[PDB]
Amino acid sequence: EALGMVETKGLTAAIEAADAMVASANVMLVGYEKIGQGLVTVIVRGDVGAVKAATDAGAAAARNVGEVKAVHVIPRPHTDVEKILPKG
Amino acid sequence: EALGMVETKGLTAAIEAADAMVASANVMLVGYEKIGQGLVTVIVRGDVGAVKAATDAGAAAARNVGEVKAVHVIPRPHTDVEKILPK
Amino acid sequence: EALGMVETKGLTAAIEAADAMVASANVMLVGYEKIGQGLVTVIVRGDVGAVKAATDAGAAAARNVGEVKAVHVIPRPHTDVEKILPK
Amino acid sequence: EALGMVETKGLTAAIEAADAMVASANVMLVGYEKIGQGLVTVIVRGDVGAVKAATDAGAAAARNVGEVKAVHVIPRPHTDVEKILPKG
Amino acid sequence: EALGMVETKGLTAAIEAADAMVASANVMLVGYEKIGQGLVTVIVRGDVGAVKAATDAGAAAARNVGEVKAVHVIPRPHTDVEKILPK
Amino acid sequence: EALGMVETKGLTAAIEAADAMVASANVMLVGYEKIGQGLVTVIVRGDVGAVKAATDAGAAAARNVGEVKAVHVIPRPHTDVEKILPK
Repeated sequence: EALGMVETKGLTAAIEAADAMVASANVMLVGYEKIGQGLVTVIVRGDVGAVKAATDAGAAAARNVGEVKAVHVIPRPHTDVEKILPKG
Repeated sequence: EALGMVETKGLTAAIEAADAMVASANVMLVGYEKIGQGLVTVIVRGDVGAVKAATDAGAAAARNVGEVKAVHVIPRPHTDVEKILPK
Repeated sequence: EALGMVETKGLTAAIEAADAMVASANVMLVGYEKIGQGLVTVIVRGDVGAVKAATDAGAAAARNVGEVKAVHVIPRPHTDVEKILPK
Repeated sequence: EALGMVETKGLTAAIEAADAMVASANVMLVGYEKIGQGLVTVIVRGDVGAVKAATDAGAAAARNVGEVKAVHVIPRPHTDVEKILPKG
Repeated sequence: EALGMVETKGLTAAIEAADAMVASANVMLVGYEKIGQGLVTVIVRGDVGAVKAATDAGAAAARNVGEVKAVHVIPRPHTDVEKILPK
Repeated sequence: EALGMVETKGLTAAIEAADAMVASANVMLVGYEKIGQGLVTVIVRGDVGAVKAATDAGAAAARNVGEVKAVHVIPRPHTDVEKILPK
């Protein structure tokens, strides 16, 4: 039901965050978003609780590799969940 | 139609602003714009009051995630929404 | 016809400058140009006086919304407006 | 015969450089190149002497509006002049 | 199969890391990823030991050419290599 | 085939490096690569000696225009020139 995000400065940290997120909780990786200036956002989906767990492990994983710029969990409607996400 | 903008440093704060703005039934998400230096702009369209309330809710939500760089509402855009916005 | 430019750091300020420019005078909005590092240029065309008045109005407006990096008017451009501007 | 370049931080300064270059000497504007981080390169073509004159006025024009990052004149072969230029 | 990454500040360092990685071990170059601010990531795949040896060799090499920002090996990735990586 | 690279801060220095490298008949310009933070990489292909001489001439010329960030020659690239380079 919720959306989880880990924004890092560096792709290596983002890949590590992504891997940790999916390994730790029952979340599905939505994808990556590059906005420039080394900023990469990793987006995940699933239960709010599992998203909170995932985002936490992903934030930790990336801090061990590089710089974490933002960490957020967005509870979302079951009707139009991935609606709010960008189209690049 | 009113134009509402919330500009943030980071995409995570932009997605958070967009979620807060889209929360009301009369506010429609136009899109995101990446301009560099980590800056992302969220643009919404709707009734003046709805847009004002939305952008305020956007900025409030965005602040807690990352840096809000700008918050603005153009109640009566002059050319047309499509013409006044970038491609 | 003259060329008017308002360059801002942030898109929100640029949309506001654009709106003020077309509202102020009989100027035609050519478009926006993103060059990176949050820099957005709003370009307008018309009579020198209209262009001068418009750029002034767009700069003043954007200034209450964000950072204005440059404000410039080219009264008599060289290779006809289309040629002098980027694709 | 030569290639002239004025690289500015800001598009407003680049448009001003471009306008000054074509107004001052017998040069032809090739175009603009955006490389990010506010960096814009204005490229001109013609006689080496006219290119030197153009680049000088363009550098001055842009310094009056914004930041000039680089100014260079490249004498080139008449066979393949614009060959060396980027394809974006 | 394991995932190996060498992130550098500069493309020249990245090409050098890539070359050293494929020369050192039985690793397959997946590709390069540009994320802005001069950051380039070189990604390889193969046996954990081969990947460890390769990343080490690519980091050492790039270091004599430019700035290495990160060096990381994921021994057992989750959503099969293609899914875990960006498009 | 040998691979030669000259990485600079600014495009003007990159065009200058490319002109100096392309000056010899056995050095072929592969292209330019923009990676962000004002960084531009010029890549050339040819005989080892020609590539070495070219990159050195590139760097020398580039220095006088802007900042040279990296200069490197890979005499014997391992995969293949097309495979070892970004898309």
